[PDB]
Amino acid sequence: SKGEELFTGVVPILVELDGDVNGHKFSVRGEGEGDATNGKLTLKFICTTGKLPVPWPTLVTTLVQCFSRYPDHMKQHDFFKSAMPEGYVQERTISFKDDGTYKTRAEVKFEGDTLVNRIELKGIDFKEDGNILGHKLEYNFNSHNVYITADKQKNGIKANFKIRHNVEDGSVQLADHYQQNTPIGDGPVLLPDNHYLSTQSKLSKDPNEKRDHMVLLEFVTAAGITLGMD
Amino acid sequence: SKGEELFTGVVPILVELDGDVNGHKFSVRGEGEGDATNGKLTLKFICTTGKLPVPWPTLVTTLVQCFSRYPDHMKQHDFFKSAMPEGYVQERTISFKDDGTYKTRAEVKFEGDTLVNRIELKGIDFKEDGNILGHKLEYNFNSHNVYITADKQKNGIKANFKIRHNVEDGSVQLADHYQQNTPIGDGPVLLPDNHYLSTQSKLSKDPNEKRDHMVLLEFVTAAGITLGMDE
Repeated sequence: SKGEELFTGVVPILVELDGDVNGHKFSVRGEGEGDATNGKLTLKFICTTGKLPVPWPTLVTTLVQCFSRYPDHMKQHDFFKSAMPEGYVQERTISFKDDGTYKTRAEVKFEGDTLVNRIELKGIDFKEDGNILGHKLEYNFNSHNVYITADKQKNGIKANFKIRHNVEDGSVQLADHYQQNTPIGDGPVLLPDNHYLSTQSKLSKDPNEKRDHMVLLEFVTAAGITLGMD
Repeated sequence: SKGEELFTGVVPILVELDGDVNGHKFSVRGEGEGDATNGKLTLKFICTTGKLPVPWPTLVTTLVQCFSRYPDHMKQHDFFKSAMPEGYVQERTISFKDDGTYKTRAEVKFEGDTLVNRIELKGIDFKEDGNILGHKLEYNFNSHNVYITADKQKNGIKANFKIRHNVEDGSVQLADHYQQNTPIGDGPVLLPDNHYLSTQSKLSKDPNEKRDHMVLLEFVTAAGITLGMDE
């Protein structure tokens, strides 16, 4: 298509969101650039009314699928770029389990040289105790909290946490871990008070490696214990 | 309690795993280095007996929490470094829902200068049609598929997908997404055969930005259609 030719290079992006969640009105502005040749987006978003009343992760999918990399044998299936530069409307209903709902209406157009995503958002029926208005969602997507407790009868520690592996069909494969650590030597060990480990893992592959392999990068920090009149 | 002193610098890591899942024996070796000062690990793992009979993401938790960064006011709660260099035994039971069960016994200790994680794993009761032995697990944790289908009545598409936001207490906040796109223009558009966009996002913060903000990095690739008959 001809609209495809507008994404041959790097295209500046402007996002403008105006939202209203349970009466709390807010606005977001974002700026950055997209590179459909590699399917890469870089964006910075700013709340321009003060503090966001909902967590940032719940707004990621609302804040430009025309920057997807379509492999060559699929270029004829790229609805998104084919609609440019006049653009497309994008409507969504986002239903949070046991909580409120976002309704979403964006226009994704070209304004001059710039790809613009201009959104209205309306969230209703959110629970003030819930995970959204109560601000309980982790910020990085892959952050798992591993809650550690001491077990003085065993001279060690215990933990139990859930990993929910993404399944290729959009399903999830739950993995329920029960952990038990005990010292190998008979010297003294620090048994802890209740805290947790915030863990992040990034998996990747080395394309120059013939063997079945995993390249893993991990960031782990302990949390859950604050200062107490120090 | 003098064990934290062994983790002040960068420490070479050796990981060795002997496994048996539904009678398939395998072995993994892992090499790399850990930096407890920053809570950082970089490791490369190689299946040394051919192909791995399970998805790599199911082995990650099995394959060294003594490299976590304990803030200064908590160093008194660091069991893992405290048990060093004799080390600790780590036993787990991993229960895959509607599927089998891993049991793991590892010994994490210092052999010479190197921190060695030495595991024995046993998995029983796995379904051959299941997500594990059937290798249906995404490799990257933040990879989501946005499933796309044509809606020719409105001259556009329609998409559907789920996002599972992690909650601080360890549960998950599910978000069902129902998407509809139509063109603004009057010109002609491509209507697609069913496919999906494979989407990944990384979120971060500018420490020097005083306003409430989000810095976002995204990688999206259409997939789910294959080359036809040709060469």
